[PDB]
Amino acid sequence: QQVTLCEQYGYWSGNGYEINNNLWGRDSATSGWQCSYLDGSSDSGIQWHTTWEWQGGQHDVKSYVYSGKQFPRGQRITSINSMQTSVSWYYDTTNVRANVAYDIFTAADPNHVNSSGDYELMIWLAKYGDVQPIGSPVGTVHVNGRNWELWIGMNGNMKVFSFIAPSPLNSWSGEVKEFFNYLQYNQGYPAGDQHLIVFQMGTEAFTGGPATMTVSHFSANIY
Ligand SMILES: OC[C@H]1O[C@@H](OC[C@H]2O[C@@H](O)[C@@H](O)[C@@H](O)[C@@H]2O)[C@@H](O)[C@@H](O)[C@@H]1O
Repeated sequence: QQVTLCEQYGYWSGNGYEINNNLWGRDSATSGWQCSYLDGSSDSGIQWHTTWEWQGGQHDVKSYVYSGKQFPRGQRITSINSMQTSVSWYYDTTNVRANVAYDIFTAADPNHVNSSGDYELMIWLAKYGDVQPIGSPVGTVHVNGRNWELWIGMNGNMKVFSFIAPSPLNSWSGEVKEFFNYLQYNQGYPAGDQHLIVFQMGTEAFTGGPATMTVSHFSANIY
């Protein structure tokens, strides 16, 4: 690929996008490895893939390698008109324990560290193996023209909302404001007090492989 990132927290930046070989939970594994590969980038989005094998620590995420959209700090969720995103992705195998998910952090502190937030909003486009979101399911919700199983729970002091697609969504053009709006008016999410911290798409890897997730296209448009 045009660039290869194998070390933990390996990093690429370009065209207002970034990729992080974010192997944050790798110490939970008895064995394994993972790289992220930039296939191409332009202002209109990027193309990348990641290959990994992880064994051991069955219930612990080893990594969340991601492509992130860059944006200025200090954007209040209620000031954002649109958080549109498009992604096309596919795994080269069914038999992994992993998901494919957008990860979004918000915090009242606009300078919050990018590794967490006051709140976390996940959109799980797919779920492989028996992997489960944070918390417990609260029912099926209609957001952005689709149905999702909404899970809610706490990761430490961070409240986590995970919207789970009922079947894998290998290609998706979404309006992430819809999910924030849903949460603001149905789950008491204080959107007017929160700032966008990160906006990422990637895969949480638990166990399995060697497996490859290919992102044919990833773009986001925040305005
Ligand atoms: O500081 C090293 C890198 O931190 C990374 O964030 C870590 C954070 O990742 C989330 O996905 C979540 O699963 C947390 O459990 C975990 O701590 C990363 O974003 C980079 O910005 C840093 O290079």
